[PDB]
Amino acid sequence: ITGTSTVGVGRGVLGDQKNINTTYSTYYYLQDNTRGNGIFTYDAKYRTTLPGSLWADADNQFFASYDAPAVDAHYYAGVTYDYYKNVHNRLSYDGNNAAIRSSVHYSQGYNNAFWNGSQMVYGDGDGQTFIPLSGGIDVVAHELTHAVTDYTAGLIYQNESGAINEAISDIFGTLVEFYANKNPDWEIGEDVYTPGISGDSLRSMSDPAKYGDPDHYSKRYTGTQDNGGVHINSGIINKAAYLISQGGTHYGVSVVGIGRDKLGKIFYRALTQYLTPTSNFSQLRAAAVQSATDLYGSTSQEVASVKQAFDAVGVK
Ligand SMILES: N[C@@H](CCCC[NH3+])C(=O)O
Ligand SMILES: [Ca+2]
Ligand SMILES: [Ca+2]
Ligand SMILES: [Ca+2]
Ligand SMILES: [Ca+2]
Ligand SMILES: [Zn+2]
Repeated sequence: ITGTSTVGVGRGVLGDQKNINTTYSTYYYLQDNTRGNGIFTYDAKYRTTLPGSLWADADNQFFASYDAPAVDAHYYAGVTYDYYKNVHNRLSYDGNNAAIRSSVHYSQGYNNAFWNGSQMVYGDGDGQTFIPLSGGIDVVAHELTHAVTDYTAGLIYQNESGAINEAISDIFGTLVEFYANKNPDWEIGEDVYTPGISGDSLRSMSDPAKYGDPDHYSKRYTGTQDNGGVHINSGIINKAAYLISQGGTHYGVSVVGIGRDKLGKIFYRALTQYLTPTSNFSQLRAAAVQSATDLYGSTSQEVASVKQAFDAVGVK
């Protein structure tokens, strides 16, 4: 809507207070005019029809329990926008400041979040497996990164290419979590997963096998569930990314870590310059090697550590 930009305040899913950019026109809308062509957050009102209604609030204060998922979806969309702008010089997910739209309160008891090709969609969870998914910055950044991927490499959501797609979203979801310095870790979804159980998460990049996901190519899933294991076999790439960043010895192969910043620069370059819709793990290796070569030189430590990491997870 057309109106005057302002700043509201609310509480997110985890009970934390934050300021959010809003727009005033009779109501205060969750419409952030300060980032690209806008960040818009919608109420899906527990239905599956999208996007729903642009979130309208009478007083610019968002402390109602119903408000919490919208505050975080709106806020963390902004953070993710900031990350891509400031770190990678990318304007929104299409590189041309496309409006970012999110809908919360999608369906009833819905334990997922997704980028549907036009917008982000967040369920509220069933209260036991998940709480509202937008409360996880790595979730929001995971989904918004699918938008980046779909606009750039275009990795299809099947088989190894889909696992790369999912891994990229976990990687950048984690890099955004670190960028926001909000209890950062190499776990995915810990903030909104199983409120009854502390210390777990949906996926682990540091040790994917913690939750039965593969951490070596020899353990990759070859069946047809999950579009050929796109959320399963991502663990192989997540581990490699984790090793590039943090280093370590994995199945007897030692990796000198080069840090998060360089991991992000390498994978962003691989994503936007070298990967294609049907890239597989081996091509991801080549793309990451070439990106590190581009940025740091063929004889650099960075290239060596990328090689070592993929060697460690069995991706030749
Ligand atoms: N986003 C992943 C994991 C979430 C599972 C929620 N039931 C998937 O769709 O499989
Ligand atoms: Ca209000
Ligand atoms: Ca965390
Ligand atoms: Ca995390
Ligand atoms: Ca938990
Ligand atoms: Zn995903």
